[PDB]
Amino acid sequence: MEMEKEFEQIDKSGSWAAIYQDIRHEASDFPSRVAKLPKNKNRNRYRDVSPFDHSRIKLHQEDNDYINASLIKMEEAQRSYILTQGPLPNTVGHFWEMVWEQKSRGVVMLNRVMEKGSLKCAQYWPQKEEKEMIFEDTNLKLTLISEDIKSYYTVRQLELENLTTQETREILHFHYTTWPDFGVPESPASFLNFLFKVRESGSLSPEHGPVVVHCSAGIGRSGTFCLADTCLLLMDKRKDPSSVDIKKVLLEMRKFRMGLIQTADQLRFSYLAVIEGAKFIMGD
Ligand SMILES: COCCNC1CCN(C(C)=O)CC1
Ligand SMILES: COCCNC1CCN(C(C)=O)CC1
Repeated sequence: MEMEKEFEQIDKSGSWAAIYQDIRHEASDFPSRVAKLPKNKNRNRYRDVSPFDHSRIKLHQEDNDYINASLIKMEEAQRSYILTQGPLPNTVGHFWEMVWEQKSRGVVMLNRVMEKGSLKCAQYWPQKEEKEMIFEDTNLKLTLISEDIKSYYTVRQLELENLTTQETREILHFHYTTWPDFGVPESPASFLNFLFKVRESGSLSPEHGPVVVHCSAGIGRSGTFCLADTCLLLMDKRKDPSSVDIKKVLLEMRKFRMGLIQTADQLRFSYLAVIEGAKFIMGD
């Protein structure tokens, strides 16, 4: 079925939970043996969210190459994403090592450091120009260059220096700051505006390594971001845009990381975002 009318049909019939449970039942199951080794326990935020072995990002280190991060490679859309958990106190150096080694231009953050009164990720970037951060375990230096605070999101320019080689690179930090502590946003307008700002920066384009996107577990809000981006790109590429099937795209993405889209409300919100976005791209 088309999307917008499939959408109203699920709303009128109140069957979002059943649609979402079907997706959960059909999703891929691949091994995640490296994530479950005892030496990696303090590298995982949640015991039930792990990268598959076949798609995990490897650190360029011979001691321990493990990070909780996955490469999502979308062949028809010609887009790749790295989805990862929010960094832990003992993985902030690994996180920036990954950004460096994978040649990423941008980092997309969809959570606040504290939500619901609890810490959802480490404070992993500097908050003042004159107070830079050094990660001694991976030999990297990180400096805040500029910060632009807007009503729904903040964009930061950061300098990452490999202290071994003295090479430097400019990294863009796109921070969506207004996702509610509970539930999903009422309108997708600010989330779509944010997606378009990431696109306009070059951070999603083939002349760079894959964008790094995270929330707390790296599967819920993060899954919504890449699902909406890929569906909109496919609607632009194909002769028949109504052929794009958001459930089929989501199951394809779940071949590369488990659990993408965590609730039926997140699934409905993803539909809403793609539907509204497809009108702005053109003219209705
Ligand atoms: C004087 O301490 C400088 C610490 N630089 C960074 C600060 C952020 N870090 C954590 C674990 O939160 C990792 C080390
Ligand atoms: C039955 O018609 C459904 C049309 N789907 C539309 C077709 C045009 N689209 C775009 C993005 O050009 C969005 C999807």
